[PDB]
Amino acid sequence: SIKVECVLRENYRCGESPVWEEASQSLLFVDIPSKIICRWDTVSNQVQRVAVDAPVSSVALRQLGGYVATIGTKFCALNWENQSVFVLAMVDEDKKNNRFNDGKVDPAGRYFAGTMAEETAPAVLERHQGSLYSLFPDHSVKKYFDQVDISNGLDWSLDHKIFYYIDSLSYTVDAFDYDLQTGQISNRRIVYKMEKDEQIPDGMCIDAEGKLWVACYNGGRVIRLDPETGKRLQTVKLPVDKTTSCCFGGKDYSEMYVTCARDGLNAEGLLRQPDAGNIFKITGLGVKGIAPYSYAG
Ligand SMILES: [Ca+2]
Repeated sequence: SIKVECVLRENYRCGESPVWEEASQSLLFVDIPSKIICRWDTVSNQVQRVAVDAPVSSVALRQLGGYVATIGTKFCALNWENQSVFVLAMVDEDKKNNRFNDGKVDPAGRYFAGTMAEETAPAVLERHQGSLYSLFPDHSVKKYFDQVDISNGLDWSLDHKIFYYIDSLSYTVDAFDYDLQTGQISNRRIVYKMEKDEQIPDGMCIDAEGKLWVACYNGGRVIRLDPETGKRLQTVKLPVDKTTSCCFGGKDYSEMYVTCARDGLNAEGLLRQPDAGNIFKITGLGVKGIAPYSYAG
């Protein structure tokens, strides 16, 4: 029996980048325009926040300790004890109004993250201004490809030979051959085409059977896809339309956490979606995900 439950009611403006930290039994995430990195201890049920000085679009675990995040167009390191945040590297220095969007750590500890032009409204922005980058463990930055509208959801196959990637405004999930030892990619192809009512593909995670779960922004749902066949396997709807991302968490990665937004909703929309901006948990899916990788620098 699938169960969808609103488990944290903090009314974020745009919750994003959920990441499960098993060591602390906490959910890490960001609220982008609110310029906070959040850590929700699911045991004490208490949320701690680190304020930052620009929109923060993603957060990831740092292997050596603490966290890393994408703030503005900067990869940054966070020490939680002192709330110290410092720049590791900067990208898009020749772009006037870009920011990072979604990011995630690859199986070799590289922090992949892509950028976008800054929006004036959801999906209203200068086109093709972003690029996909990765921050290597030695703190150097690799630039992969440009002409990205809105860099979004991403993950890697379990055999670590394929990289899955969403540019939201292409309305497709794409795949690349990916080399674990070097972090190179190539041979880009479409592996799923979004249907009209699935709206905008946003965040994404892989499950333990190699299927992809995609949060559908404006679509009020997550969908499960088979990248090998190009077919949707499952849909699970939520009572909020602006579902932004998803990850697996809890014991044995058997629960799914879903972030969502209230930004962009009109007065009627807010009333119809009282839990807009909150964190949801989905149980009873019948698959487990995998642990996130930690950044190795
Ligand atoms: Ca996103």
